[PDB]
Amino acid sequence: GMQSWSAPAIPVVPGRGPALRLFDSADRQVRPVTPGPTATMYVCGITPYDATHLGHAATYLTFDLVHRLWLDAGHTVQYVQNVTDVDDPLFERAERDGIDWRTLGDRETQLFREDMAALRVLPPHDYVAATDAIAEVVEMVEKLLASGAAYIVEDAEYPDVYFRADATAQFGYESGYDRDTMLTLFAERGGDPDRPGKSDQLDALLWRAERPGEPSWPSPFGRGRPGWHVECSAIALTRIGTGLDIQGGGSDLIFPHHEYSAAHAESVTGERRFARHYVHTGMIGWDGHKMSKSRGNLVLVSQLRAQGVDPSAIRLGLFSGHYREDRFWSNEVLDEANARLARWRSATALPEAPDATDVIARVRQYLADDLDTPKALAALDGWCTDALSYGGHDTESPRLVATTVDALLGVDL
Ligand SMILES: N[C@@H](CS)C(=O)NS(=O)(=O)c1cccc(-c2cccs2)c1
Ligand SMILES: [Ca+2]
Ligand SMILES: [Zn+2]
Repeated sequence: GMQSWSAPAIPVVPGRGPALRLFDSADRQVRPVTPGPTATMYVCGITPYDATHLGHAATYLTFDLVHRLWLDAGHTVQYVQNVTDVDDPLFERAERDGIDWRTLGDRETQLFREDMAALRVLPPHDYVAATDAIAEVVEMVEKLLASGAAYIVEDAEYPDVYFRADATAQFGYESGYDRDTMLTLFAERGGDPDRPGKSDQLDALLWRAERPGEPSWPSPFGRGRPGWHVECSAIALTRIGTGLDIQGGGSDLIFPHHEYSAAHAESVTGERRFARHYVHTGMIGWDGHKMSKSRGNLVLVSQLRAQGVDPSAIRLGLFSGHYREDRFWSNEVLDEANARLARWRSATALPEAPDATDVIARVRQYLADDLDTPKALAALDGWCTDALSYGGHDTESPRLVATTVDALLGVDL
């Protein structure tokens, strides 16, 4: 659909380690990721404003690990990401910034492209803009109208189409929150608990009808725009199908977003489980709020690259913590990545070093354990201390360690 970014080289490392075990946010426990021969991943993409902040980075870098660890095990991978190129935050940024919303999003998607290519994240295989996915969303919203799972609000001028929360008996399994806590998040994450004519406070917009002053598209439900959640479950369903191994994104999406996407797809395919694994991750600004230009807490990787930070240092930086930990960027973390990058690059430049077959198996093992990069970086800190301090005799373990750090981690040594 849309052009993504370019793929870095992917060396193949001989051998295999343990199969991936990931934490599933839904079941609140670590279960094995058992994929098919074609392994499938959908990660919620960007809303094209605020370039690539470290929250975006931390997120797509984490699924890079899954992407890469899957490839090393021998799986072929179908990775679909999306762009929310029409969205209410986007319009608010456009109107404040005195710039057109489409011109904004196109330039911001371009900035994301370059930051991902700079960070050596493997591209998705289908890159789908939300505006390029109206037909799929209409075709879906038709099917939930037919099953009564959706309805049209009693508003002839603004005939919004809404999704019944109880359209599905298992609604709430992924998020796990009670109704009181679900309500108060809905209002803080771009939803309408006060919209008149609604059957349930927690029903989610499926098709927002034409408002004056707003872009829109024709449909059997009137003219207007799609809703957020149905966008992603539509693209996910049509490009992959009922057997989705991983659904991932930033942490805010545990609810509403991912809860409702699953609810939509399950209500139309009859499936009980939309995704075998729900995976969430994220960075926060210095203030404990999500990063945004509005808050004055935005750090762009573009600004770090300008500050002269190696893109690999950004990887080691963010990987120094576990992905379900409370990651925070700082000059402290930047220096540990810079020292760690220096230390690793000198060991891999040695003429001969001790055998590495072991430390490769320890790294393959730590990553398969819910992506345990803290313990995987330390095993490499140790193979480096032994090599620099004491030396070895494999004239091949330098290059082998370099190229396995590249394949599995994306770090360029
Ligand atoms: N377009 C939607 C998804 S359909 C969206 O959420 N877009 S986004 O640009 O807000 C975004 C994307 C990826 C990660 C994060 C964050 C992770 C942790 C903190 S923020 C934020
Ligand atoms: Ca659950
Ligand atoms: Zn999404």
